[PDB]
Amino acid sequence: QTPTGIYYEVRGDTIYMINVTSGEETPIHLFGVNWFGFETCNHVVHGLWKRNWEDMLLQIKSLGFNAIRLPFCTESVKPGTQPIGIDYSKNPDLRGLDSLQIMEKIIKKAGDLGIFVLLDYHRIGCTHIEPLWYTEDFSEEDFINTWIEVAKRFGKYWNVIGADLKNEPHSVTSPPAAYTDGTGATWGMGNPATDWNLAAERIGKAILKVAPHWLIFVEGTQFTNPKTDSSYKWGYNAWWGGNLMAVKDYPVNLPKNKLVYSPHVYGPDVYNQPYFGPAKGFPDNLPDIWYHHFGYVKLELGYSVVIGEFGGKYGHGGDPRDVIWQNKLVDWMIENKFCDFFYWSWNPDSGDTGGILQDDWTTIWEDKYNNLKRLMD
Repeated sequence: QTPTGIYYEVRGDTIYMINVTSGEETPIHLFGVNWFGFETCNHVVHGLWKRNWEDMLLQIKSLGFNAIRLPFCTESVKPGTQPIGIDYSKNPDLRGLDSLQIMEKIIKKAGDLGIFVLLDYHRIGCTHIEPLWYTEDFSEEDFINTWIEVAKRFGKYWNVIGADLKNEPHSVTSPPAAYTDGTGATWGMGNPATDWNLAAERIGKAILKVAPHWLIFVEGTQFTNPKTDSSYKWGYNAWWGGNLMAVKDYPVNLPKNKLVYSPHVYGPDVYNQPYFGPAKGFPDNLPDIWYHHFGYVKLELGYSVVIGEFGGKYGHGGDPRDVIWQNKLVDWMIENKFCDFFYWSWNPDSGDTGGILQDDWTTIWEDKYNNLKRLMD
């Protein structure tokens, strides 16, 4: 049942941590941030050219976060891959460590701070988010075998809560071709080769065999199937990893107590959606849009829903509407008890969103953080 003595499960729409020996159960909330870099060709979380890695973890904790989503790529979790771009004067205890060793060191230190870790298979290779969980040179079997290896190793760390199976399933063409051309993810189309709802079951089953105590986080797609997507006026305008409209009629076939749906959602800094125009009702139109794309998965169906990525520049060198957008989203999350989330990102080096840290990798954006802090109390 568990190699750590700790077992994670969902009961209703809440995540619990169970100590299997004592029988003690505690509901947990995830007040999270994404710290990315292991999925990039740096092969290590970013910022270690400017900061000490432990200081970073301490700072994250000091802000009241208790969870980190950690993107990785295939090579970052294999022995022998060397990190690039670390200032070893500020990080002397990382000298001579490969990427995998640094990942273990970070997760252990997070655990010491009571910080939960969600592992996110973010890129197959270190360059770009593929739309599917396989490529020409890298098969679904390869992808699954990588998850198995990761689950066996990291399943031993008590604070690792589970697996975000694939970052942002999406499409690289427009409907109608996106549903049939084999280049992008679908949901409820019926073809198990492209249907993310079916692949997630296959990948999830394999992971739970070796890490039965983990949770399986399943993101949305961009498009699902034409019947579902056409059933709503903004059906073709969901984010990558953000379309959960097909969950109702095409649920992922995995145990209810292990499954967490994990939509991504973004504001005008990422894309100028038509619905961000005051002409189309911005921002009072937003709750119904969020509700349709993903919110109903919790509010109507009662699944656990954890927002896996959301963020924006909050008016710092971006679209000023982003301030209104992030405020409205936080208001809505509070009102509707979406208490579990991972903000994108801790890193400032995200082109279209910036992060919680400013470009100096040291000082935070006080206003952006103050808004976020409302979710943590």
